[PDB]
Amino acid sequence: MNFFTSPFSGIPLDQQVTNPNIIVGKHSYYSGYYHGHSFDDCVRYLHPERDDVDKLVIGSFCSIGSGAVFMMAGNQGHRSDWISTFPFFYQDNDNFADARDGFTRSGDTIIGHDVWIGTEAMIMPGVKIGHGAIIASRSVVTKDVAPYEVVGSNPAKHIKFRFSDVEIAMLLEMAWWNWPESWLKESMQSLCSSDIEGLYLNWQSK
Amino acid sequence: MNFFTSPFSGIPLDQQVTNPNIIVGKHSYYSGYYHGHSFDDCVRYLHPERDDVDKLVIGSFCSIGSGAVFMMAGNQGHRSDWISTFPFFYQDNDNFADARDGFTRSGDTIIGHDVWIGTEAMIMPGVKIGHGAIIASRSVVTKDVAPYEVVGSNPAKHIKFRFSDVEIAMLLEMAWWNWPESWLKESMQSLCSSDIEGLYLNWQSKART
Amino acid sequence: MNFFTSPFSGIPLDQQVTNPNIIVGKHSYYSGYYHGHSFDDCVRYLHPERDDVDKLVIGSFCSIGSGAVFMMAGNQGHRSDWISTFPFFYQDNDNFADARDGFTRSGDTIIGHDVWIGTEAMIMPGVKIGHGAIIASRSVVTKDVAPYEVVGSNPAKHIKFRFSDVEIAMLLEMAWWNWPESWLKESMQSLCSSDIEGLYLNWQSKART
Ligand SMILES: [Cl-]
Ligand SMILES: [Cl-]
Repeated sequence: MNFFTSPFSGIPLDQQVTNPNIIVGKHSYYSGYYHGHSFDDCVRYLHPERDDVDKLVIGSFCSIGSGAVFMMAGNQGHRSDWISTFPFFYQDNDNFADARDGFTRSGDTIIGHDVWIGTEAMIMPGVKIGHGAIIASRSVVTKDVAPYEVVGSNPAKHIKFRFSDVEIAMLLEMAWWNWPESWLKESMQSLCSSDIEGLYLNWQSK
Repeated sequence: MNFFTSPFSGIPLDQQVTNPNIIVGKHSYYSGYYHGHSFDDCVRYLHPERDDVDKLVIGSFCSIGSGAVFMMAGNQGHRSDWISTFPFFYQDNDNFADARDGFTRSGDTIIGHDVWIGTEAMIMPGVKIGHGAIIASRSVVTKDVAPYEVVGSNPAKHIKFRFSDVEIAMLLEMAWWNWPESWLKESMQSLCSSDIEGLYLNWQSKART
Repeated sequence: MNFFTSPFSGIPLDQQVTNPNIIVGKHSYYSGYYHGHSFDDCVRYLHPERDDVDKLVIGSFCSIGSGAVFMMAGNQGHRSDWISTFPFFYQDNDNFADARDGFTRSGDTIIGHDVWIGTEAMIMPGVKIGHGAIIASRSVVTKDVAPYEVVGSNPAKHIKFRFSDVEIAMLLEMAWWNWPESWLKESMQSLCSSDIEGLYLNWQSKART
């Protein structure tokens, strides 16, 4: 009936991602009890058979909320710049035999490290989301998001940056997500804190 | 249960619609794999047997994405201009005996030809969407949309027009969705192009004589 | 296995809430045929066993549309002011021992009386909504809403006040939702009307000193 056993269940991406065209880092998870399905069906219209289509890549340590949507397959065959958006080429009717293929790639959808995707946000094809970003709930993300940026609304718009500029530089330098597991245990208390200038030296001195 | 067998499955509306108050043109289709239900349950609160309610009318060659919503039954009995929006008339309670019917109709929801309605868009009661319009995904459409206009956001607002004013007028005179099917089969390459000028000249030489 | 019988079936909240941390007033009803589930699953991430968590309080005579969402559990353990939004504390992996709890409560979500919550609206944690308010369909409510204020969009913003300042203060003072049943029953016509001042003057004469 329901993939998730409880509303607070958070199952890792790699544990449930079966689509070969979906690339997830470890520890990233999706908690979708309230929509009933595994992460595969958050990723819409991604052919598992082909290697010419746009791919979805998600980094490590991401948190994805229930009913988030990753729209793939570009324009789905609709060319708004042609006379008609109706996709003749893909409809079965002999009257449509001379139709042209309106499908166009958008590029891959790139989801960086440590990014928080709010429940029921929708990510449009070919969006790039930088490290440490926050997509508010119900956002409709139509443009790239810069690292540690917070966006929300429909369409998604700049709300704020999580940290100061020199602080974002510091975090993208050490890139804590790339560290070995034995190392993470030790800086955990600094990670669960605001002391950005602080942890910048424990990585630097070592 | 999923009505559709694959995400790319798109069934013509006239194959799945059962509600006598839903009127759909040829070739229009709904691809609702990701919301499970067939197109009927896209049309919310439409009494299927009464003949005195707002109807949903959809033209031909329309593309409707998954979980699109068409809100019917007007204000559903809720009067914001009355002291309370609670619909006393429609709740079973002997103390609500002298309530008044707050139900108000909005008029038909009319979607024209060659309209693209994005996934999970919500159309409010009484909205008219003209030919060739595009409703971005997740739009909440609260007022009418002109021909060949693109709108999005919540509430939906103008994004752009697909073509120049002259070209829009040209397309509406041609009304290719109404052409004989032989003309449509012959024009299929032009229709999958931006060449309005050429196709309009080709139509005139066929239809002006 | 839908919980509601027809699209028009609105079931009183007090007849379908099991979470001890959801408290509902009389006559308030949820109308959720098009999302299938009972009202409990509208209220998300609300621990039902604990009493140190944010609670949901809903006045009487509220109308709640299908698939409305009430976000509880505050920030869910994600602290945007910490270096990482990833909730180490709640991740069960062995590496994450010296993790710290990032959960922060938002305070109770409070819905006054006579509130109309449009379908598929989402109320954020800790939000208070005053009596007589209207939340438009698909609203994302991030801020408090005043009595008899109409809001909508994502995030929700002021649209209008339903009535004048005088009329609103009259309504908050007379508090018709708290009236004995017999007063409610005999005022049913006035309530299905816009004559606040007239009702106010009657309420004064029946209730003063
Ligand atoms: Cl929205
Ligand atoms: Cl939605």
